[PDB]
Amino acid sequence: HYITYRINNYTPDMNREDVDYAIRKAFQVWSNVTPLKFSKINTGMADILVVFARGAHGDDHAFDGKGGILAHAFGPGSGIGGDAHFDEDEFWTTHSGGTNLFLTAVHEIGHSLGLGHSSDPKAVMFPTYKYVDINTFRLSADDIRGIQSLYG
Ligand SMILES: [Co+2]
Repeated sequence: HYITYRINNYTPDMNREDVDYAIRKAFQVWSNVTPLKFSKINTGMADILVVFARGAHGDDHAFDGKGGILAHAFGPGSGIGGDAHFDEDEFWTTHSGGTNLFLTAVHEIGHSLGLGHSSDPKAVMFPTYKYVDINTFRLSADDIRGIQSLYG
């Protein structure tokens, strides 16, 4: 099978350069341990979507503001399957600031691939908001094998 991604979201209080690499790296930190492939399409979204919205987007799944669900992407599949949801009213920040655009992008992208919602406590896959140094920003814990093997 073939895989494809497409990003198109830019929130305030954060340079477009941070978000660009934030998500762009999310595909690497994940693909680092996955049989999947790589296909950066310039035009033509695919099973994997990425868009930021504020609460109820007319016909979407509203979440909340700063504090609640900063971003939660449902499992993969058709259409919605593999869609990213980033709270607009939220407060995005660098790898140091609270809402880690990088780490978050990896957590949301994971749920829209084949991740549960916990795996391990130390792992960065846990359902929580934490900021880690981009220098060491990378997959860890046993989860690293739960993505490459994909069993349960
Ligand atoms: Co989550």
